[PDB]
Formats: sequence, C-alpha cells, structure tokens
Amino acid sequence: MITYVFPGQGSQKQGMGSGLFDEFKELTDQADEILGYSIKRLCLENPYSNLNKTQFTQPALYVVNALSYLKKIRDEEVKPDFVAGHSLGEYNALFAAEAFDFETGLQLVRKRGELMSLISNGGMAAVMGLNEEQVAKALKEYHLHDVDIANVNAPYQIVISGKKDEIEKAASLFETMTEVTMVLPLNVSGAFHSRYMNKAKEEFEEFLHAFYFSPPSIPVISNVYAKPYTYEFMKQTLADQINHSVKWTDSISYLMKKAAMEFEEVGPGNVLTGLIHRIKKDAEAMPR
Ligand SMILES: [Br-]
Ligand SMILES: [Br-]
Ligand SMILES: [Cl-]
Ligand SMILES: [Cl-]
Repeated sequence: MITYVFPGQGSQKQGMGSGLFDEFKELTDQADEILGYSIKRLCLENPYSNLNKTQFTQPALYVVNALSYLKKIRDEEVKPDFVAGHSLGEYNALFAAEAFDFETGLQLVRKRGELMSLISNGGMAAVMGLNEEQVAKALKEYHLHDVDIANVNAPYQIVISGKKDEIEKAASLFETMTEVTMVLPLNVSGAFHSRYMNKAKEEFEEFLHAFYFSPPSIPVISNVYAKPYTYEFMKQTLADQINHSVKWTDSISYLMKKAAMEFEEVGPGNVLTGLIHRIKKDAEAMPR
C-alpha cells in the first residue's frame, strides 16, 4: 500500500514549484484569479520575503503541493491508497481525495492564512528528546499550565505553543531536563494549534458552511483524530484542526499498522519523510 503525505509550514522555499506552474497553466490561472497576484512569481521570486508570511505561505504551499500531486499521478498512472498532510498539508490531502475542488481548497487556505496572520503575542517551540506523555507530565509538574502540546511529530519531537512570555519560560525549563537535547523556537508569532486559537476556529468553522464538500474518494487520515475523515464531520474536523494538536505520529502509526505501507512525500522538501523515518525506527525498538 502507498500513502501520499503533504508538508506544511517550514517546507516553503524560493524556487518551489519550478516547472509546475507553466505545466498546469489552467490551474495557475485559476489561482491567480482568486488571489489577485501571480502565484508563480510569489514562489519563484519570493518578493519582499512574502513566502515567510503565513497569509502567503499557506496559498503557496497549497498550490505547489496540489500541482505536485496532479503531476505525480498523471506521470505514474497510479493513485495512493491513503493520504494525510501536516497542518496546512491536510488541505492537500483533502484535495487529492476530491473532498473539494482546487479553487475551493485555495479559498479555504487563503482565509486560514488571513486569520492566522492576525494572531500575535504567541510563540511555539520544538522540544527534542521527550515523548508526548513526558511533555504533558512536565507541563503539569512544573506549572506551565498555559502552554499546550500543538504537534506530536516524531517519537521524541513535540511542539509546544502558548503566549510568548510563557513559551520562553517553558522552553528554558525544558532545556534543563535530562533527556532534552534541543529546544528550537519556531518562526511564528501566534500560539497555533492551542486553546488561544479557539476564536479563530469558531470564525473559520462558520466560514466553511458556505462551501461545497464531497465524500472523499481516498481515505484522509485527520490531524485531530489520526483516523479517516467522515463526510458528515468534515467541516467540524477541518475547523477543529486549528485549535487542536496535530497527531502526526498516531496518524503514521495507524497507517503502518495496516501492514506493508510505503510513504511518499509530495511537495517541497523532506520534512515529513524525516519524521516518518524516526516513527518507523522507533516502532522497531522494544520496550525495556
Ligand atoms: Br514554471
Ligand atoms: Br525522534
Ligand atoms: Cl504557514
Ligand atoms: Cl472526522
């Protein structure tokens, strides 16, 4: 079996999508019409560092990941058995599973990036060396009560999120723990995937009711539940993703439990492939 995984924030890169925009001129056109600016020039020229501003990052990755997928299935004449994507990438999983049409997905990611671009006074940090339960127990033991787990990315790679002062305290606490080897601050100024996103999630949820969705043709493993999307809950699960943790390791472990599972990262970079490598190697280790 094969799963296609689609990357999110941090995998954008000037030069992303080179060749694809001219090869899919119909869809490139459709994206420029919606956005009001050239998606190709944003990606290949990165005017004014715009690729690293979320209101533009999210359309840019969604378009490059979508055209990457269309190129790959056309050249290989195969579709994947399952799809998933990390944060923003879940919109590209839903596009591959025909849950909405190309233009619809772009309007959703444009709105998502606008809402997230207005969030301030937050921070997120990637803690390396503790597993999910150890970070949850530490936030309790050490009274970091206003910090949330935002991503569970690899067996020992957890992202925490909260207001900026509380995240700097929590990062420094984690740096004193025995098994923590690095705490890296993420390039964001909002507490994404946390309780501080509750108002943005309510706004986005209401927004989704104007759009048109269809039952997936490929199962989409959701970030909120690490189980397939169902049609009647698709808008609630997509909105829920904004204020809940991304359960990436449980998503990939549910796919591996099926048996011989291949993963292919579709879009720029190799971030998800690196996470999957650590999830597979950890699954081969026994308890002690
Ligand atoms: Br091009
Ligand atoms: Br790891
Ligand atoms: Cl982003
Ligand atoms: Cl669902």
